[PDB]
Amino acid sequence: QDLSEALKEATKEVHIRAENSEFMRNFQKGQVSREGFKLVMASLYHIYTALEEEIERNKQNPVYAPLYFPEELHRRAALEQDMAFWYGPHWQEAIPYTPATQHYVKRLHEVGGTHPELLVAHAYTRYLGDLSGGQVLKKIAQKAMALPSSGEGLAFFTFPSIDNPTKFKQLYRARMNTLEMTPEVKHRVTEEAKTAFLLNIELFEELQALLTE
Ligand code: HEM
Repeated sequence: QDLSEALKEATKEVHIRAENSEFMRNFQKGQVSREGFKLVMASLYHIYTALEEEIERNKQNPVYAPLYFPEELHRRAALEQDMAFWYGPHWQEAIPYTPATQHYVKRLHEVGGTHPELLVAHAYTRYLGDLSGGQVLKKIAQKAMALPSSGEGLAFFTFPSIDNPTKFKQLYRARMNTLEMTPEVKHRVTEEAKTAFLLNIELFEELQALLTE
């Protein structure tokens, strides 16, 4: 079975659970406030910073290199622009770093440092979702919070180097199917992608609790 298919199949159930997290339900209904959106985007700042450090560390390693797409995909610079927008010029010392965020970062550094054959699972889980449900969320966010079509405060959701997300995802899936693959790597990559989904779910549960507290 091709990796791209194995990953879709492995993560389709936990996807359902993630897209139905209370924080995401509320977001999809349009009940997302500046407070909640700041907390999530700050958390993503730390998450993508770690992920993309680890991508940089492993950019020439063949277990990842075919998916090395900084210009098209990487989010840290976008998130920096969003953090300055939402939190102002001293955002670096204002932004929160929640425990669930720390836990996600920790696993990212474990994977990138010790299990880099699994890094594809973490890239898959975040980037392909940003090009899918993230595009739906971006539109809801604009409407709910009165964010301008010019893009300020939603740089994260904007991919100026991708003309067509549908086509890019197809290319990405096909490239995933070029990685060197054995039954062990395939089993473990799919497992790690389920873990990646759970780390996201836990983050959303945490952020919802922080907002409700
Ligand atoms: C309200 C929240 C969300 C909605 C509405 C949403 C919606 C979607 C939709 C319609 C697709 C299919 C795209 C296609 O076939 O090209 C998709 C795929 C994906 N989503 Fe989400 N999603 C949401 C949350 C999540 C979250 C929390 C994650 C992970 C953190 C995630 C990760 C993915 C991934 C990795 C894919 C690609 C699946 C594949 O083709 O193998 N999504 N999502």
